[PDB]
Amino acid sequence: ADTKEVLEAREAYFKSLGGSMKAMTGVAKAFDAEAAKVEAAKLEKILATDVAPLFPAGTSSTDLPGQTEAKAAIWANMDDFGAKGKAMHDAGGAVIAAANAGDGAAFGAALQKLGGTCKACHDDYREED
Ligand code: HEM
Ligand SMILES: [Zn+2]
Ligand SMILES: [Zn+2]
Ligand SMILES: [Zn+2]
Ligand SMILES: [Zn+2]
Ligand SMILES: [Zn+2]
Ligand SMILES: [Zn+2]
Repeated sequence: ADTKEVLEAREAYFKSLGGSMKAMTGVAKAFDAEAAKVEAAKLEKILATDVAPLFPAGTSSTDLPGQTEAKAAIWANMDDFGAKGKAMHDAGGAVIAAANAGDGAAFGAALQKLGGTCKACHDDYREED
């Protein structure tokens, strides 16, 4: 769809994930089941977003330099890109489950995994400007 709005939506989605990731890191080093649960609820809403519509062809950093960090490589590795997003969803579920179960150790560990899923995709698909 309209590059402007799709770029806006795409940026909103990832910024919210980044905020969520920051909040959860703070929670992990001084775990509290109540705080963990409010963060997991927020994450749960974010992951309910379908990102497919957010990456239409013609919106990479090559097409719109400076306007986005989405690498052209994404559109030639859609299956891989999709599998990496799926890994994030699965890791997110482990974090949420640990928050709901009030298990701090499981939360801390699930958090490491979630963080790894962000890096796995960023390493190949995000501009390291
Ligand atoms: C893991 C939960 C995760 C985090 C955290 C995260 C954050 C993040 C931010 C903050 C941005 C910057 C947004 C901005 O413009 O200000 C960003 C950008 C991209 N990401 Fe990411 N991201 C997380 C996970 C993943 C996963 C699993 C994927 C790929 C399957 C992914 C991809 C990207 C891409 C591409 C961008 C650039 C987007 C753009 O500039 O339009 N991220 N991410
Ligand atoms: Zn941005
Ligand atoms: Zn408490
Ligand atoms: Zn208490
Ligand atoms: Zn997703
Ligand atoms: Zn999911
Ligand atoms: Zn990263």
